[PDB]
Amino acid sequence: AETVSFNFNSFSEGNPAINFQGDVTVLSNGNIQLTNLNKVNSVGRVLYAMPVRIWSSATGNVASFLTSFSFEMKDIKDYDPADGIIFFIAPEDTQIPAGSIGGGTLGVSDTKGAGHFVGVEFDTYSNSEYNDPPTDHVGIDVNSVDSVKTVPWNSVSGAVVKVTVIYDSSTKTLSVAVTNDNGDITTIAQVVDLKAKLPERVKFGFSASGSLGGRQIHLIRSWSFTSTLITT
Amino acid sequence: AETVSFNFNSFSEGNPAINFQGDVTVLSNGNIQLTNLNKVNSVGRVLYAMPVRIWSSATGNVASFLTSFSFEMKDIKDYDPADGIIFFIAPEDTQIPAGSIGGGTLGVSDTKGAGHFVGVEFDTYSNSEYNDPPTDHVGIDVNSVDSVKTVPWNSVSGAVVKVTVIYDSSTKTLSVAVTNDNGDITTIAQVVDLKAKLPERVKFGFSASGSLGGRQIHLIRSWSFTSTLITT
Amino acid sequence: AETVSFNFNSFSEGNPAINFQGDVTVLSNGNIQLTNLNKVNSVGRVLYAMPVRIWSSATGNVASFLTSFSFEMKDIKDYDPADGIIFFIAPEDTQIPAGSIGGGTLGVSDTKGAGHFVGVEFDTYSNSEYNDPPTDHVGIDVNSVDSVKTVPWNSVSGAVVKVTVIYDSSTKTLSVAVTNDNGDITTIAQVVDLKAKLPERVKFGFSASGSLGGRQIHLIRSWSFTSTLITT
Amino acid sequence: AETVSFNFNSFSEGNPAINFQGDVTVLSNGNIQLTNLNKVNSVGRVLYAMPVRIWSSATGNVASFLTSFSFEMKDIKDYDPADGIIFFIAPEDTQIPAGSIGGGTLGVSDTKGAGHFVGVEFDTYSNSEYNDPPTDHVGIDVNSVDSVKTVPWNSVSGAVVKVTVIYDSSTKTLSVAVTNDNGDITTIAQVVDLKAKLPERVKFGFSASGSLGGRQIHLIRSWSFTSTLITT
Ligand SMILES: [O-]S(O)(O)c1ccc(-c2c3nc(c(-c4ccc(S([O-])(O)O)cc4)c4ccc([nH]4)c(-c4ccc(S([O-])(O)O)cc4)c4nc(c(-c5ccc(S([O-])(O)O)cc5)c5ccc2[nH]5)C=C4)C=C3)cc1
Ligand SMILES: [O-]S(O)(O)c1ccc(-c2c3nc(c(-c4ccc(S([O-])(O)O)cc4)c4ccc([nH]4)c(-c4ccc(S([O-])(O)O)cc4)c4nc(c(-c5ccc(S([O-])(O)O)cc5)c5ccc2[nH]5)C=C4)C=C3)cc1
Ligand SMILES: [O-]S(O)(O)c1ccc(-c2c3nc(c(-c4ccc(S([O-])(O)O)cc4)c4ccc([nH]4)c(-c4ccc(S([O-])(O)O)cc4)c4nc(c(-c5ccc(S([O-])(O)O)cc5)c5ccc2[nH]5)C=C4)C=C3)cc1
Ligand SMILES: [O-]S(O)(O)c1ccc(-c2c3nc(c(-c4ccc(S([O-])(O)O)cc4)c4ccc([nH]4)c(-c4ccc(S([O-])(O)O)cc4)c4nc(c(-c5ccc(S([O-])(O)O)cc5)c5ccc2[nH]5)C=C4)C=C3)cc1
Ligand SMILES: [O-]S(O)(O)c1ccc(-c2c3nc(c(-c4ccc(S([O-])(O)O)cc4)c4ccc([nH]4)c(-c4ccc(S([O-])(O)O)cc4)c4nc(c(-c5ccc(S([O-])(O)O)cc5)c5ccc2[nH]5)C=C4)C=C3)cc1
Ligand SMILES: [O-]S(O)(O)c1ccc(-c2c3nc(c(-c4ccc(S([O-])(O)O)cc4)c4ccc([nH]4)c(-c4ccc(S([O-])(O)O)cc4)c4nc(c(-c5ccc(S([O-])(O)O)cc5)c5ccc2[nH]5)C=C4)C=C3)cc1
Ligand SMILES: [O-]S(O)(O)c1ccc(-c2c3nc(c(-c4ccc(S([O-])(O)O)cc4)c4ccc([nH]4)c(-c4ccc(S([O-])(O)O)cc4)c4nc(c(-c5ccc(S([O-])(O)O)cc5)c5ccc2[nH]5)C=C4)C=C3)cc1
Ligand SMILES: [O-]S(O)(O)c1ccc(-c2c3nc(c(-c4ccc(S([O-])(O)O)cc4)c4ccc([nH]4)c(-c4ccc(S([O-])(O)O)cc4)c4nc(c(-c5ccc(S([O-])(O)O)cc5)c5ccc2[nH]5)C=C4)C=C3)cc1
Ligand SMILES: [O-]S(O)(O)c1ccc(-c2c3nc(c(-c4ccc(S([O-])(O)O)cc4)c4ccc([nH]4)c(-c4ccc(S([O-])(O)O)cc4)c4nc(c(-c5ccc(S([O-])(O)O)cc5)c5ccc2[nH]5)C=C4)C=C3)cc1
Ligand SMILES: [Ca+2]
Ligand SMILES: [Ca+2]
Ligand SMILES: [Ca+2]
Ligand SMILES: [Ca+2]
Ligand SMILES: [Mn+2]
Ligand SMILES: [Mn+2]
Ligand SMILES: [Mn+2]
Ligand SMILES: [Mn+2]
Repeated sequence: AETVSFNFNSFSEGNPAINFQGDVTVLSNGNIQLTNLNKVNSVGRVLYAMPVRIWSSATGNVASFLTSFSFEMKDIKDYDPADGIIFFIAPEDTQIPAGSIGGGTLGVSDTKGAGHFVGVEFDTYSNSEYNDPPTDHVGIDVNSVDSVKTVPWNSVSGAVVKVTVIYDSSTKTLSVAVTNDNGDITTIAQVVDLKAKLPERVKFGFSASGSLGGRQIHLIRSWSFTSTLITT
Repeated sequence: AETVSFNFNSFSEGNPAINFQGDVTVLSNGNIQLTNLNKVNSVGRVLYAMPVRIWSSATGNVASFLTSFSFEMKDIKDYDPADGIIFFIAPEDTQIPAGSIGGGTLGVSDTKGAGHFVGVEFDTYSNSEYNDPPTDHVGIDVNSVDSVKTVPWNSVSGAVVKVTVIYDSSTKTLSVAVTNDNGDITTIAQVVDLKAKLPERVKFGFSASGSLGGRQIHLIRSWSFTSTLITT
Repeated sequence: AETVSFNFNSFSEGNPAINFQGDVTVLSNGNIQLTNLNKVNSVGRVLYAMPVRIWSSATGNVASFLTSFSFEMKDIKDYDPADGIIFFIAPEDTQIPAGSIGGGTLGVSDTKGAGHFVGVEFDTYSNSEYNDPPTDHVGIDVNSVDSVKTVPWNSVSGAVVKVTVIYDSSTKTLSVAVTNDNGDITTIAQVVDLKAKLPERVKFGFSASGSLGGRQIHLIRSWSFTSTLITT
Repeated sequence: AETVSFNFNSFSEGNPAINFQGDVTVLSNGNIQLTNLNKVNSVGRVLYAMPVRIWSSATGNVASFLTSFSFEMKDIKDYDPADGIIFFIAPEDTQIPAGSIGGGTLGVSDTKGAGHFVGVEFDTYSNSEYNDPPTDHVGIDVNSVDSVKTVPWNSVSGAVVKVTVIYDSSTKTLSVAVTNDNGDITTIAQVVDLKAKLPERVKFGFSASGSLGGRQIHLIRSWSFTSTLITT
């Protein structure tokens, strides 16, 4: 079968395996910082350089993937914790959205909240403008920052989070599982025909954003991904 | 929230956290061997000692869980590789099924293939008697060794397999992801109202079985489980 | 550490992980055929799409890699068996050399035999023009098809060959091991400062070529590569 | 040519192809356990029964060999992980060294650390007594447990390791490549005139050792070897 599999326990600029779009800054400790704290409307994304072919117009098949990653969002004195991180899939040609300001497009949509991508969001700030549930949540976005489905979650400053994602090729089920510091697990799941929303070749990555009054650190500590596309 | 979480990177008899039913033998290397190679109809199960309350007749809620484990099945000269391992959930009072012989009840059902449990099987031998697909497969059993759903898989002797399982409380979606030695991933998913098939208190574990002509080693190398039941 | 690792047990056009330059044709059986039999001066290469950073101008370090692959070269009635296959490393910008004719540039050099690359060759036809030893050989090329070192080898039509390559980061030692059909092993080794001949970002692949009178099938059946670059 | 080639994916006592010296115990799962956990100064070796003639006093030639193997070292509650495994070559008459105690002779040398053999070690415990680098390492021993060369490595409990070794007949270059669980590869290489340190007929095998305070399980899961001696 056709399989893609990489693994990052640390990061460093110059690695041809990763493309940095935006205010992404790599720390001297192999950690990725997605947003710039001294900017209004900061926006940053990190992408796996090579396009992965998720489905075949020939086979009709759609790949399954098992990806897990860890992150951390520490608060900063006199600032609203926002906007949150986001793990997403987009067309190989994906450009980084327009930086916006009070806004919270998580770096994947326009001022309105539209965009061509599919992703899991770890949102920590409500925006009446995009239907943001009253509090912190994990969502499943499909071409819109107005999550298709959402589940109550709670973000804890300085806490390392572990996230395991599974996608079933057949059942077209995207299933997330958020492991918190204390132990408790948060989970959400949703059907998303990857073959219906995304072109054959897409790209995987993490994106973030901030506002004029909303800022915080967004750290991607590690990432491991594996996808297999049956073809025969 | 109410959360259960344990982790085994090795095993050893005498640990009050685990109950051994059957031909289960713990190796001098912290590995669990489920079946006896010198017996006809061997049968062995390993269970997590404490019952876990998966759902509340009060809350109406159902717990989500994230469990991952690793195993190995090595062949033995002049023998049919069978019957395979099985990760399952049963009523807290679960007794070990009647050993059977040519059979392949995987240690959780009667000669007919019936039984009260829900599990994911890693079957390596077809039995016209239970609708076993032509070849090796991973299935989703619900009170029957005649899998509700199955997906083509391939068992490799002496290979360590990693398995990550996720259950969503709401969507009632059981999602498995099998990682093979070469890298490729196999995934299957199914809806199973845990609150519909199982009593409030159940038990988690791994079971196995062998036949007169079918035998092999069944090793459970490691296991980590975590469930969280929202109650409020 | 920074590690790259992929694995191909079969191939298929359209996979974004591989670039096809030349007369490369993918068979309906997941096998790569490097040259066109009905052409004079056929030339074909297959490359791993992403550039791998072999050394760091910052760390001063150079990655080690373990790559193994298998191939087959079947003869064709009324034709001289040539030119042979070649596993090579080149600057990320590598274009496919000019097709040549009686020649045997193995698809990586000019008419003269010069070129910017480093590779292991599995040559099956002698050319007084490039110092080709009297018979079939395995060589170690460094910017020239006139091998730096060579060892007697014997190519057998329709035989599948297994090749394991190891490169030591420190000792700068490139070590090959050719396993033939009958069992016997052929081995060659050579020091090559990868950091001295190649730019930071290079590409890995297999190349081939044919002549007016020299032609044969060149099949790359499988390929597995892994490189690790220590950085800290 | 003169070629030796065997392959073990499992083991079992009684096989005339293998000699067991020491506390070697074969598990009911085709796995070899090198040391006894309940002994002070345990020592165990496993050898390929037949002597292999590495070089000819006639030809002047030296054989090349390609051997790869896999092992596992799991820790045990309240014990220092030691001493490690070792793949070695010795004179056909090789007796198993004197068991020692606090010591870490890896079962191939005297209390002083001397001995007649050549091997690659996978050491997991430092001994000021033999120049052991601060931490876990892979070394190249030549008649002394005080490695000629060493490279930083990291041993992970319960992890299966794959090791590919290549020896070039001419360049007299012994090249190792350690593949860890996460993917990363560790490599080391050294020149060792086999014809200079060893007699014509030698034996290949794996050895281990433990101490009063240092103990752990040492498992040899598989082994495949092939050597070819050119003679003409
Ligand atoms: O514009 S301003 O003037 O306003 C201005 C704005 C911001 C900054 C800060 C800053 N760090 C702070 C804390 C902090 C402060 C106060 C409290 S408080 O007391 O509670 O208030 C709490 C926490 C803080 C805590 C821990 C760290 N910073 C660690 C760190 C963590 C973990 C490890 S580890 O590995 O050991 O785990 C190692 C290191 C690092 N910090 C850097 C780093 C850097 C250097 C070079 C390079 S580069 O050149 O690129 O290589 C890249 C990155 C910078 C550059 C600027 C900078 N840090 C690298 C590691 C607070 C402010 C300075 C001035
Ligand atoms: O404009 S203003 O004047 O308003 C203004 C706005 C923002 C800032 C701050 C700031 N950090 C703070 C904390 C903080 C302090 C006290 C508490 S409190 O005690 O709770 O109150 C809570 C939080 C804080 C805590 C931890 C960190 N900061 C860490 C850090 C990361 C990762 C790790 S670790 O261990 O995970 O690796 C460890 C530590 C980093 N911070 C940077 C960094 C940076 C430097 C250079 C570059 S570059 O361009 O690349 O050179 C890019 C990025 C900046 C730039 C500005 C900045 N940090 C890099 C790492 C508080 C304020 C200062 C002034
Ligand atoms: O499109 S978006 O919607 O995304 C969007 C994008 C960008 C912006 C902002 C912005 N500034 C903000 C503050 C701000 C306000 C309130 C708070 S808060 O209230 O605390 O929250 C915090 C921060 C803010 C505070 C101070 C300044 N801005 C100062 C400044 C600094 C120093 C001095 S000085 O001299 O006194 O030192 C004087 C003035 C300047 N700002 C510019 C400037 C500019 C002008 C002309 C030209 S040009 O045409 O080239 O000439 C080039 C550049 C722009 C252009 C855009 C822009 N500033 C020039 C000086 C907040 C947002 C808004 C929306
Ligand atoms: O309006 S008022 O304000 O007056 C008002 C009065 C009462 C309530 C409470 C309440 N339960 C409390 C405890 C409690 C918590 C902490 C302490 S503490 O010790 O002080 O801290 C002490 C006591 C508490 C503890 C255990 C239970 N409740 C269990 C239970 C028993 C057994 C098991 S098990 O697993 O063992 O079998 C599992 C769960 C149940 N509770 C219900 C239940 C119910 C739901 C739906 C249906 S139906 O519609 O039919 O579906 C039928 C019944 C209700 C409905 C209302 C209600 N419980 C069903 C099971 C405390 C308050 C709220 C508001
Ligand atoms: O009139 S007002 O508007 O003012 C008003 C009056 C009453 C209420 C409360 C209330 N519960 C409280 C506690 C509480 C919290 C902290 C402490 S403290 O720690 O002491 O502070 C003490 C007590 C509390 C603790 C535990 C429970 N409640 C549990 C419960 C039991 C068992 C389990 S489990 O899982 O363990 O089995 C899990 C959960 C349940 N509670 C319900 C339940 C219910 C839901 C649906 C249906 S229906 O759909 O109709 O069937 C029927 C019944 C209601 C409905 C109203 C209501 N509970 C069902 C289960 C405190 C207030 C709110 C507003
Ligand atoms: O100009 S002339 O008239 O002179 C002239 C010159 C050359 C040819 C031959 C030829 N093949 C021969 C053997 C052969 C015969 C007898 C013996 S004998 O026994 O020694 O006698 C030995 C060898 C031979 C053996 C095996 C193959 N050919 C295999 C093949 C490879 C690998 C596998 S497998 O399974 O291992 O992968 C399976 C099959 C293939 N051959 C093609 C192929 C092709 C087609 C379309 C496209 S495209 O257009 O791109 O679609 C691309 C490529 C062509 C095109 C021309 C051509 N093959 C594709 C696969 C002998 C002659 C004919 C006439
Ligand atoms: O009508 S019929 O059906 O009867 C019929 C009549 C003639 C032909 C042939 C033909 N070439 C042959 C060999 C050949 C094969 C085997 C042997 S054998 O050894 O004897 O067996 C001997 C010879 C042969 C060998 C090498 C070449 N041909 C090379 C060549 C050399 C070197 C290089 S290089 O650069 O790589 O060095 C690259 C390419 C070229 N051939 C042309 C070319 C051409 C293209 C465009 C234009 S134009 O219109 O002006 O644009 C003008 C000319 C034509 C046009 C027709 C034609 N070639 C251009 C380059 C054998 C027959 C086919 C059918
Ligand atoms: O199966 S068959 O029946 O077919 C059959 C097959 C092969 C043989 C031969 C053979 N040697 C020949 C010449 C030869 C003869 C005549 C002329 S002519 O007159 O010129 O024509 C030319 C050449 C020949 C010349 C020189 C040597 N042989 C030298 C030698 C080289 C270099 C030096 S030195 O000092 O210079 O280094 C010293 C000695 C040696 N030969 C051996 C040796 C051996 C012994 C023990 C062990 S072991 O068991 O491992 O201990 C391993 C190997 C064997 C084993 C078989 C064998 N030699 C060891 C050294 C001709 C045939 C006989 C029968
Ligand atoms: O059965 S068959 O009939 O088929 C048959 C086939 C082949 C043979 C021959 C043979 N050697 C010949 C000459 C020769 C003689 C005269 C002229 S002429 O007079 O010019 O015509 C031309 C050529 C010849 C000349 C020199 C040598 N042989 C030298 C040699 C090289 C270098 C030096 S040195 O030290 O000086 O450098 C010293 C000696 C050696 N030969 C061996 C050797 C061997 C031994 C053990 C081992 S092993 O198993 O590994 O131990 C491996 C190899 C064998 C085994 C068979 C064999 N040699 C080792 C060294 C002619 C025939 C006999 C029968
Ligand atoms: Ca938001
Ligand atoms: Ca079965
Ligand atoms: Ca040539
Ligand atoms: Ca030691
Ligand atoms: Mn949202
Ligand atoms: Mn079945
Ligand atoms: Mn050559
Ligand atoms: Mn040592």
